[PDB]
Amino acid sequence: SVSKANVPKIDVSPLFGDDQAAKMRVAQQIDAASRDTGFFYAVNHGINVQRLSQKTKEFHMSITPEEKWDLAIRAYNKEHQDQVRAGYYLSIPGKKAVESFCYLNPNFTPDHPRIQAKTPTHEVNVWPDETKHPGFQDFAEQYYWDVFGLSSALLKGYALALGKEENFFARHFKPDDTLASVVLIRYPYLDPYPEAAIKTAADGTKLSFEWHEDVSLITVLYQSNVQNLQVETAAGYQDIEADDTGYLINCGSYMAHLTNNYYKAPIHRVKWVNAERQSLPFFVNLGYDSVIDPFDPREPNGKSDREPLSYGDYLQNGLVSLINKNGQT
Ligand SMILES: CC(C)[C@@H](OC(=O)[C@@H](NC(=O)CCC[C@H](N)C(=O)O)C(=O)S)C(=O)O
Ligand SMILES: [Fe+2]
Repeated sequence: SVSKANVPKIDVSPLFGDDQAAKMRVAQQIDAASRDTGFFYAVNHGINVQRLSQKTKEFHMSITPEEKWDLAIRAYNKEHQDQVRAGYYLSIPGKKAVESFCYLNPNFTPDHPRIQAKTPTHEVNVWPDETKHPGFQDFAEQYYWDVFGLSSALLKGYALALGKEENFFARHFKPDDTLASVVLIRYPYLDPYPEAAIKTAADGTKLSFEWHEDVSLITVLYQSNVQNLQVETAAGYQDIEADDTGYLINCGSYMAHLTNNYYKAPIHRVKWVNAERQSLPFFVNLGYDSVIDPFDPREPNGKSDREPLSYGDYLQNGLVSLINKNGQT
């Protein structure tokens, strides 16, 4: 068998308040988890995840094939050349099992300055018809702001953990320009499950998605209570237990770059499981021009031999590279 990964449950409620000492004790826990397996569960986070799962299930089980083509990204529908990130990512029965819907900042409207300039990685969200999916757009936009609020609190914890002031990351994570995305992923139960939709790791483990590091500053994930994720540690790939009451948090490769690998972006993968389940990540991305000067918390002067990288440059290059490595989702 595979050993259980050490994934501590951290009560992050002090990060929403004004007790500075309490916030430092949470930051220490984040530091420990970031230096160990790289994963932790944020608990006492204040978000109604049962309602999120219910609203997402109502959407996934009622959307029709017609609506999926009408909302599809350009990888599936050549008529939609402006949709690279936002929209519907179709399944391919007999070949690709997963399907999903991605949306970006609700403030990316037609009049937004970055939308007017046609700056890469910024798009105006696409939504299904209101009469067919009553309340879905409003729920989904409010969810973006609820998880943005949790993510801002978590970024204060990471900043304190690295010896910085609490707004070190959060000052670059703003409602008017964040490149953060929500993905509503559906993994289906299929009988017979297409072998073409199952990948096989070098160690023989059946997978739905291969090893990778995330393209994010941090990733804030809600998933159904079905075990599936694995993390590579020095002692091999270990199973991350499921917890559908908490948010699973890990660092992405932008955090590894900024900290000179002090907080590594953990390598992880998704096991194949024949179960109807949900995976709802929020990728915490900064603004297009956000540049944080790289540093090293293990060195006395804190200097690093890494060059500054704008978040926009990092993101555009990273999303393409992940598709090339592990396939179009
Ligand atoms: C994190 C979860 C485990 C989940 O995995 C993902 O969402 C997969 N991310 C990407 O494809 C990047 C998607 C980027 C998105 N289109 C965007 O423009 O911002 C990762 O495995 S990370 C899953 O499969 O359960
Ligand atoms: Fe990931």
